[PDB]
Amino acid sequence: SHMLEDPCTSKKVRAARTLLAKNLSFNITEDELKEVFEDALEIRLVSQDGKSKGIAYIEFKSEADAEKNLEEKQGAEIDGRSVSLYYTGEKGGTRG
Repeated sequence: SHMLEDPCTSKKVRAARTLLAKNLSFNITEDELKEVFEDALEIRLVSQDGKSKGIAYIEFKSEADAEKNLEEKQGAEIDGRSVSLYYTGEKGGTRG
């Protein structure tokens, strides 16, 4: 419990190396997201209550990875639409 410095439970620190991909398409998929980032641990998908909406989660190995990729690409113009990058280490907010 002593640790050196991390009185936040390391809960909101994991989302720092992860970001949400948006503006995707009904054709793109984790593959295109994994092919666009090619620098994260893995990407997740996200649609409506039950219908592809074009959203996907993305967790990199570190904030610099999710950030360098989210910025180095940001959109990457794919499926006729650039995949939007929505971080989640200090921006999103959903009391849950």
